[PDB]
Amino acid sequence: MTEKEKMLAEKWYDANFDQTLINERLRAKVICFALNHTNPVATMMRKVLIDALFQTTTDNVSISIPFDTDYGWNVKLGKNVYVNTNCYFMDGGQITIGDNVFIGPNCGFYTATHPLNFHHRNEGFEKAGPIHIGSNTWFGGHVAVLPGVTIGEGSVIGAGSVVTKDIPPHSLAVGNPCKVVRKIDNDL
Amino acid sequence: MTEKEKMLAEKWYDANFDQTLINERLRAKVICFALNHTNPVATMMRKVLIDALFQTTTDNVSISIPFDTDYGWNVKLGKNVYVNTNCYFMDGGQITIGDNVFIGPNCGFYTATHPLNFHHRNEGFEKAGPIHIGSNTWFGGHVAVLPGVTIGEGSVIGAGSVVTKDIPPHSLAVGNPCKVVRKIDNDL
Amino acid sequence: MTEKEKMLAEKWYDANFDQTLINERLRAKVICFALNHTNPVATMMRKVLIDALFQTTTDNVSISIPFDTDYGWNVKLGKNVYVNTNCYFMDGGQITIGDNVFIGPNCGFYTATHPLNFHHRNEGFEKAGPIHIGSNTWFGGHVAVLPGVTIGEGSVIGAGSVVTKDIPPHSLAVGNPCKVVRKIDNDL
Amino acid sequence: MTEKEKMLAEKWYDANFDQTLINERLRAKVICFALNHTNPVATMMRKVLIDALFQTTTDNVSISIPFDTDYGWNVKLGKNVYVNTNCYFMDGGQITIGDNVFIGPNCGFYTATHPLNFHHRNEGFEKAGPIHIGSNTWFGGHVAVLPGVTIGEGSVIGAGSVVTKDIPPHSLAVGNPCKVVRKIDNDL
Amino acid sequence: MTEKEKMLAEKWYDANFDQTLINERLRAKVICFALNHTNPVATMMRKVLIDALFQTTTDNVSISIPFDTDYGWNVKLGKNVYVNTNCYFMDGGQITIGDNVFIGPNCGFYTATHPLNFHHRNEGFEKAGPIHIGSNTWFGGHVAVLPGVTIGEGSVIGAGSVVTKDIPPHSLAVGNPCKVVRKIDNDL
Amino acid sequence: MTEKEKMLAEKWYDANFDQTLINERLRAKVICFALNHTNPVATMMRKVLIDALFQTTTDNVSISIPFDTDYGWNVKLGKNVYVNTNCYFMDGGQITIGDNVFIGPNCGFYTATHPLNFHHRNEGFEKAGPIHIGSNTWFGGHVAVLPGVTIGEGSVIGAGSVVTKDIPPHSLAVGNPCKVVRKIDNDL
Amino acid sequence: MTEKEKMLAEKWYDANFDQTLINERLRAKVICFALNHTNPVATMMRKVLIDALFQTTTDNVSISIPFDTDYGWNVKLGKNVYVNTNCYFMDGGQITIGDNVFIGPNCGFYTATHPLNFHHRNEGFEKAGPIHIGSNTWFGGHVAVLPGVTIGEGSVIGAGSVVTKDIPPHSLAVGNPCKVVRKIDND
Amino acid sequence: MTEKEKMLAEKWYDANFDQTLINERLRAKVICFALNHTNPVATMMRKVLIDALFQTTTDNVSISIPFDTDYGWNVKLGKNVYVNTNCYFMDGGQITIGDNVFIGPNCGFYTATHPLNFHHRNEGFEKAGPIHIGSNTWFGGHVAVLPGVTIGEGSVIGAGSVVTKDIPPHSLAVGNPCKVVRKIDNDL
Amino acid sequence: MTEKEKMLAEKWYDANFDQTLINERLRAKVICFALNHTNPVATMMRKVLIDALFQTTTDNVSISIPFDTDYGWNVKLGKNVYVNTNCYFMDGGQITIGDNVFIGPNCGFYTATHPLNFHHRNEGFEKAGPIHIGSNTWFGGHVAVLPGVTIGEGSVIGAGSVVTKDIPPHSLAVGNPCKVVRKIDNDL
Amino acid sequence: MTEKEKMLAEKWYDANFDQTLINERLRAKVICFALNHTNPVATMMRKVLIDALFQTTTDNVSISIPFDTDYGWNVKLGKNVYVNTNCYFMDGGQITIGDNVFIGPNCGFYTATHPLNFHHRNEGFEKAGPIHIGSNTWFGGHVAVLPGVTIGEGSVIGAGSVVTKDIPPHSLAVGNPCKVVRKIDNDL
Repeated sequence: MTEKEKMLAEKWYDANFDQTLINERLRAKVICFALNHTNPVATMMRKVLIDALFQTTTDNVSISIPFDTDYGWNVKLGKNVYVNTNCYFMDGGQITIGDNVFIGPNCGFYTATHPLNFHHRNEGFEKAGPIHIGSNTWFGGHVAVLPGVTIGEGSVIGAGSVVTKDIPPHSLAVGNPCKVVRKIDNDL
Repeated sequence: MTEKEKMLAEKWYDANFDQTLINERLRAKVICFALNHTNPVATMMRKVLIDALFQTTTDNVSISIPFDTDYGWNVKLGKNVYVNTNCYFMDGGQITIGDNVFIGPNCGFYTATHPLNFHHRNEGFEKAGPIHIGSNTWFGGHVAVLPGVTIGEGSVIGAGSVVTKDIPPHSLAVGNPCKVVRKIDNDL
Repeated sequence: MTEKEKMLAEKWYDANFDQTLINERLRAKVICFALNHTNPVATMMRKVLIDALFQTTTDNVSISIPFDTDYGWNVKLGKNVYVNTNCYFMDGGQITIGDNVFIGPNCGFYTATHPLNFHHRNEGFEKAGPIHIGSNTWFGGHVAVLPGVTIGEGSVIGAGSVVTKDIPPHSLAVGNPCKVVRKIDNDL
Repeated sequence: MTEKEKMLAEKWYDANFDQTLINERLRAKVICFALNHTNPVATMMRKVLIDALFQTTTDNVSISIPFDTDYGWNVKLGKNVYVNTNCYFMDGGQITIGDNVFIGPNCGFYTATHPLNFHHRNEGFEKAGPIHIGSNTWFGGHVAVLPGVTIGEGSVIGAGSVVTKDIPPHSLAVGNPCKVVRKIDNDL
Repeated sequence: MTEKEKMLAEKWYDANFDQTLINERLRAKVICFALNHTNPVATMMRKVLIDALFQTTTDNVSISIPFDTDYGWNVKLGKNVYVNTNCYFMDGGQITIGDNVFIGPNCGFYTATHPLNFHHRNEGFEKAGPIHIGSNTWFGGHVAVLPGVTIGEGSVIGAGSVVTKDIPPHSLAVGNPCKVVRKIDNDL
Repeated sequence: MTEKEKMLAEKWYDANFDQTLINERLRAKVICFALNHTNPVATMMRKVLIDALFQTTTDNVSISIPFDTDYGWNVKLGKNVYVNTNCYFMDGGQITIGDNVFIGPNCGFYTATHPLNFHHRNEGFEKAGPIHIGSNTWFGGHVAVLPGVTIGEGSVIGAGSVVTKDIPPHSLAVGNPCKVVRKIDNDL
Repeated sequence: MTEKEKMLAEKWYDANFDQTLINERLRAKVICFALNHTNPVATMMRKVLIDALFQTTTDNVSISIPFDTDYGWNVKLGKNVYVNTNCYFMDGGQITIGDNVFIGPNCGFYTATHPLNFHHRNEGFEKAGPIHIGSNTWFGGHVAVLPGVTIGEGSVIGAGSVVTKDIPPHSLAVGNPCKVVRKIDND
Repeated sequence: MTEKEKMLAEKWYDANFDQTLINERLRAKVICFALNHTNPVATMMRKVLIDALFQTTTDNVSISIPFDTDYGWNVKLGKNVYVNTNCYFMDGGQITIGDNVFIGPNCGFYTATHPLNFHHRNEGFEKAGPIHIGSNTWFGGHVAVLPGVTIGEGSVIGAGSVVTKDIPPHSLAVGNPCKVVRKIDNDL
Repeated sequence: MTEKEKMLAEKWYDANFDQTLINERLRAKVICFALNHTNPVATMMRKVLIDALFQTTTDNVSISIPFDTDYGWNVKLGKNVYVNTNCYFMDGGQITIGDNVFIGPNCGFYTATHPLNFHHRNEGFEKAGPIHIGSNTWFGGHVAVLPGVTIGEGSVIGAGSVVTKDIPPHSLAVGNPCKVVRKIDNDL
Repeated sequence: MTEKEKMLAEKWYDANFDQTLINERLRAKVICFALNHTNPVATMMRKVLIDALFQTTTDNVSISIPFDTDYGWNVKLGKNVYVNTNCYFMDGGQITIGDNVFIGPNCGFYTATHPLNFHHRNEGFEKAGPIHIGSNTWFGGHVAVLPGVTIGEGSVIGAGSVVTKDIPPHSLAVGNPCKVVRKIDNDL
C-alpha cells in the first residue's frame, strides 16, 4: 500500500513527508490560492474554481473567501451548501456534507489525528478520521469539528463549539466540549 | 415591506435569496477585497477604502487586514477603534461600536439568527439581532459575540469568550459561555 | 529608555502610538503581505520571505498562508516547526518555539496585555508577556495561548483550548480554560 | 460648526483648505477613477462602483464614462437616470435628481459659488447652492446648470444652455442665458 | 422592421432598450475604451483601433484622446480629418464628414432627438437626424452640432457655437444659436 | 527661422506638419497621459508629472484630471492656481497665468488661429495668439478663451462664456460673446 | 484599380507587398490576438471581439480559440455557426458560410492561389478564389477546403478531407482528394 | 437520465445545448487556457495544471503547449505519455491511453459523432464513441483518430493518417484511410 | 560522443532524456513562447525574437504566430521565407530552407525518427533525418514533410500532402503520399 | 537668495536638506527610473523620456541604460552625443557638452564639492563646480571628471582617468590624476 492508500483505508500513514501527498496538497493549495484572489464579482470564474477544487459540478455551493482544503477531492458535497468566510475542510479523511447545510464563519472540519507519543509524531505519522455532516444542519461561527465525528441530520451546532463526539439527529448542541441541550422540532 | 426593510425592522426576512440584499453584500465584499489586497504601506488608500466601506469619515479606526463585513453601512463606529487581524462584523443587524474600543484578532460579531426548524431555514429566512459595543471596552482574541448582545461601557472580554448574553458595564467577563468574573475600577 | 527598550524589558510601554514600534510593525506586515500573496508553487520565494521575516535561516519551518506576526524578529524558532493556516504570533513579548512543534490552523499566540482600567488603556499602554513553547509539542486547531504562558516539552494541547496558565511537560491538556487531563508516555 | 456642517447649512465655508472636505473629495475621486478605468463590459463592477459612489443602491442609473463628482453622497437620485459621457455633478450643495431624467453629454451641474472679492476667494471660501432637477426632464448636450437653480418636472433644456435662473415645470427652455420658449403638452 | 432598421430609416425607435442596439453601442464603447487607454506613442495600435471603430481604412484621420462615438460604423469620413481632444460623434443618425476638416476640442455632433412629451421619452424612443459636414470646414472648440444640421463646404464655425440650423457653403458662422456673419473668399 | 521659431515669434507657421512641433506635442501628450492615469491618491507622483509637464517647480498648482496641453513649457504659472476637471491649455501661443487663479471645469484656453481661406488652412498653417490671465481671477465652468485675449487682474468670467475680446481688470464679464456686466469691489 | 480592388474583383494582385492590404491584415491579426488571449469565462468580451472582427452582429457564432482570419470582414456568416479549435478562414476571396454549420477542429478554408511559376510568385502575386459553404453542413476535424470550392447545403465532409472540387448538396464526401461517397436523406 | 449520463452510456445526447455539459467543458477550457499561458520554465505549475485537468496525479505525462481537451476527466492515462504541440483529446467518449505512448504534433483524438441528417444535428445531438490507445504505441504528426477506434498495443501510426477503423496490435499503419502496411517485430 | 554530437552525426541518440538537449529545447520553447505572446503590432520585438531563435539576422523571414521549433539554431534560412500560422520546424535534424519559400498554414517539418521496436523507443532513442527545402518553392496549407526528404528547387507542394519521399526540382506534387503531377514551366 | 539660486550662482548652499532641491532631484530620479525600465525596442518612448529629462528636443543624443542625473535641466547638450552604459551627470553645477562627444561606459561627471571640515559638511553644504566638455572629444570607460574641470575640444581621455584639472584642446590625456601624454593631429 502507498501512503495515499493507507490514508484512505484509515490506517497510520506518513502525511507530512510522502511526496505524492505533499504534491496532491499543493494542487489543492494552488486552486484555493486562485479562488482566494478572485474578485467576488467574477461569479463564473469562482464556480469554475470550486468545481475544479472538489472535482465535481457543484449545485448551489456558496463559498465566501478565504477557503482552505487539503485535497478538495475528498470533500463530498450535497446541493445548497453555504460556507461563510475562513473555513477549512482538512480532508485527509473524507468529509461528507449533505444537502441544505449552513456553515458559519471561522469553522474547521479536522480529520487529522497525530500520535500522542512525540517519537511517532515527529516521524510524520497521522491517522485520518472521516467526518459526516448530515443534511439540513446549521453550524454557528467559530466551530471546530474533530476527527471521526458524525453530526446527525437536522442538528444545530452553537457558535464556539468544539465537537469532540457524535451528535444525534434533530438535536441542538453547544459548548467546548459540545453537548446536546435539547431536541429540535423539524416537522413541516 | 421589502426584504431590506424587514431586516432593518428586526423581522424575519429572506437574507440568502433576495437580489437587493445579495447585491448590497456584493458591494461590501468588493470593497473588502480591495482593502484586503492593498499593501499596508498604502495608508491613504486604506483610509479611502475603510471610509467607502462604512460610508463615513472614520476618526482613528485602525483595521488590520483581512477584514470582513456584510454591508459595511450597518456598522456604526466611534473614534479610536482598533481592530486586529481577521475580524468579521456580520452586520445585517446594526453593530454599534463606541469610542476607544480594542478588538483583538480573530473576533466575530454575529447578528444573524437562522430558524431552528430546517424547513424555514432552507427557505433562506433570517432574523437580524443588533449588537451594542459600549465605549472604553477591550476584547481579547478569538472572541465570538452572538446576536442581540450588549457589552456595557468600560468592560473587558477575555480571549476565547463566546458572548451569548449581555455583559454589564465596568465588568471583567470570560469563558464559553461568557460570565462576569469581577467589576473593574475605572476611576481616573 | 525608549518604548522598544521598555517592551523588551517587560515594562509598561506605548505600543499603539510610538512611531518606532508602529514602523517596526509595518515592516513585519509588508513581509507578511508579500508572503500571503506568493503562490504556493513559489517555494524558494516563500523560504526567502520566511527568513527575512524571522531574521534567521529557518531549518524546516513550514508555514501555511495566511500568516501574521507583529515584529517577526521576536519569534525564536527551533527546527521542524509546522504551522497550519491562519496563525498569528503576536510577538511584542518574545515567542520561543522549540524543535518538532505541530501548530494547527487558526492558532493565536498572544503576548500583549492591556490595562484593565480604560484610562491607561486608551493612552496606548501595554505590557509584553513572553510565551515559551517547549520542543516536541502538538497544538490542535482553534487554540489561543495567552501572555506569560509556558507549555512544557512533550505536551499536547487539544483543539479549541484557551491556554490561560502554564502547562507542565509531557501532559495532555484541553478546554477553555486549558486544564491537564493526564500525563503522556513519551518513552522510545 | 465644522466646515462640512457650514457647507451643508448653505453658509460660507473653507472648501479648498479644510482637511476633512479635501479627504471626502479624495474618496469620491478614487471611486470615480476606478469607474473611469473599468471596461464597459464589466457591468457588475460598474454597478458596485456607482453604488459605492452615491452610497445607495441605484435603480437603472446609467452612467457613460468619464463621470465626475465632488462627494457622491450629496447626489440624491431617482430611478431611470441616463447620464451621457463627460458629466460632472459638483455636489457641495445637494444635487436632487428625480425619476426618468435624460442628461446629455458634457453637462455640468455646479453648486459652488466663490466670492466676487478676490481677498475672500483667495482664502478658500465658498457657498454651496443646491440644484433641484425635477422628474421627467431632458437635458441636451453641452448644458451648464448654475448654483441654486431648480428645473421643474416635465421640462426640456436645449443643447448649449447655461441655466442661470429657475425653469418652471412642463417648459421648453434654450440659450445662454437659458430662457423658456414655450410650454410642453405632457398629457398621456 | 427591427429597431436598428427604424433608426437607419429615420423613424422613431427604441434606442435605449433594444438589446441589439445596446450591444452594438457596447462594441463601439469597448473600442473607444481601448483607444482612450493607448499611450500616444503607440501610433500603429491607435491606427488599428481607429480603423476597427469606423470599420474602414482611414486616410490621415487624426484623433486626440479621449474620443467617443455610439456606433462608429455610422461615421462616414473623408481624408485629412483633424479631431482634437474630447469629441463625441453621437452617430445613431449617419455623420458624414468631408475631406480636410478641422474639428476643435470639446465638440459634439449630436444626431439624437428625444420626444418632448415625457410619456414617449420615458419609453426609450428616439429619432435619428443625420449630420452632413462639408469638405474644407473648420470648427472652433466647444461647438455643439444638433440633429439634421448640414454645414456647407468651405464654412467656418466659431468657438462656442450651438449649430441649430443649416449653415450655407463658404460662410463664417458664430453664436448660440449659430448665425452667419459673412461669406468667405475661398479663391486660390 | 524654424517652424517653432515662427510659432514663438507670432508669425504664420506649419503647426500640423512640422516634425519638430509634432514631436514636442508628443512629449506633452505622453506626460498628460501618465498624469491622467495616476490615481488621485498618488500626490507626490502627480506633483512630479505636473512639474515635468510645465518644466518648473509649481507652488500650489492643483490640477483635477483629465488635463490637456499642447507643449506644457509654454504655460507660465503663478502660485495658487486651481484647475478643475477637463481643462485644455492649447499653448502654441504662450499662456500666462498669474497668482490665485480659479479655473472651473471644462475650460479651454485656445491660442491657435487657422486661416479663414481653406487653401492656406489645408497646408497646415496657423498663427499663435498668446493669452494673458491676470492674477486674482475666477473662471466659471464651460468657458472658452480665444487667441490674443487678455483677462485683467481681479476679473470674474461667468460660466459658459466665450471670451472673444480683452476684459479689463476688476470686471464681472459673462456671455457668448463675453461682455462686461459691472466692475467688482476688490478692496480689503 | 488598387491591389484591394483587384483582390475583390478576382484578378491577380500584390497580396504580400501592398501596404493597404498588409495594414488591413494587421487589424484582423490584432483582433484575433485579443480574442486568442481572452479567458473563456469572458463571454461578453469574446462576443464584442468576434463582432469587431467580422464587422457584424453575430447570431450564435461560437468560436473555440485559437482562431485565425486574414481580413475578417470578407467572412460572411449565417446564424448558428460552430467553429472548433484552431480554424483559419484565409479570406482574401470571400468566404460565405450559411446557417447551422458545424466546423470541426484544425480546419482551413483557403482562398489564396499563388502562380506556379516562381518568377511571378516571388513578386508577391496572388489570385483570390471565393469559398461558398452551404447551410446545414458538417465538417469533420483536420479538413482543408481549397480556393473556389462550393460545398452544397446539407452536405457532410469527413475528417481529414482535402476539398479540391465542388461538392453537390445533400452529399457525404470524404478523402484526399475529397470524393462523394453517397447522398444523405435530409427529408 | 441526464444528458451527461446519456453521454457516458454511449447514447444520443444534447452535447451543444445542455448547461451542465457546457459548464463542465468551460472548466476544462479555463484549465487549458491557464496551461497554454504558463511559461515552459514553470515546471511545477504545469504539473499542477495537468493534474487538475485530468483529475489525477500523472506519472511522466509530458504535454507540449497548446493542448486542448473537452472534459479532461474523461482522458484515462498511463505512465510515460509524450504529447507534442497542438493536440486535442475530444473526450465526450472516454479516451484510454496506455503506458509508453508517443503522440506527435497536430494530432486529434475525436470521439464525437454528429447525425448525418441536418434536422437532428442542428438540435445539438451527438453520440460519444470511446477511443482506446494501446500501450507502447507511436503516432506521427498530423494524425486524426476517429470515434470508436481501437489502436492495438505496440502499433505505429504514420504521419498524416486518418484512423477510421481499428488497428490490430504490433502493426505499422499509414494513410487516409489508415491501412496496415506490415507487422512489427517487438521482441526484446 | 555526447547525445547532441550523436544527434548532429545522424546517429541514434537519447533525445527525450539527455539533460543538455532537454535544456536547449527549453531555450527554444521560452523564445517561441515570448514570440507567440507578442502583439502583431510589435514589429521590432518580433524581429529581435525571430533573430534570437534562429541565432541569425534574418532577411525578410515573416512568421505568423503561433510558431514552434525544437532547437531554433538548427533551422538554416535563406532570404524571403514566408511562414503562415501554426507551423512546426522539428529540427533535431537540420532544416535547410532556401530563398523565396512560401509555407502555408498548419505545416510540419519533421526530422524525428523513433525506432519501430517499442523497447528501444521507450528508452528515448531517436534518429534525426535532415530536411532540404529548395529555393523558390511553395507549400500549401496542412502539409507534413517527413525525415530525410529533399524538395527540389522551383517545386510546388499541394495542400494536405504527406511528403514521404524526395520531390524533384520544378515539379508540382500533391497527395498522401505526395506524388508528382507534372513539371512546372519556370522560364522568365 | 534661495538655495537653488545660490547653487546656480556657484555659492555654498544646502543641497542635501533644501525641500525645493530635494524635489527637483526627485523629478529627475523619476524620469531616469522610467528610462531605465523602458525596453531598448521602445525607441520613440526613450526619445520622449530623454527630452523630458533634459527639457529640450535632443539631436542624436544616444543613451545606453542605466543613466543617472541629478536635475537633467542643468545638462546642456550639443548634437551627436554618445553615452554608453552606467553614466552619471551629477549636474548641480552646469554640465556643458559640445557636439560629437563619445562617452564610454561607467563615466561620472561630478560637479559637487563638499567642505573638507565635517562640521560644515554634516550641515548639508555644497558648492557646485560646472564642467565644460568641448566638442569633438572621446572619453574611455571608467572615467571620473571632477568639479570645475574643462576638457578642451578635440581631446581624448584614456580609460580609468580621474580628471582633477583642466585638459587643453587637441590633447591625449590619461591616468589618476589625468595628465597630457601628447597633442593630437586633428587636421582633415
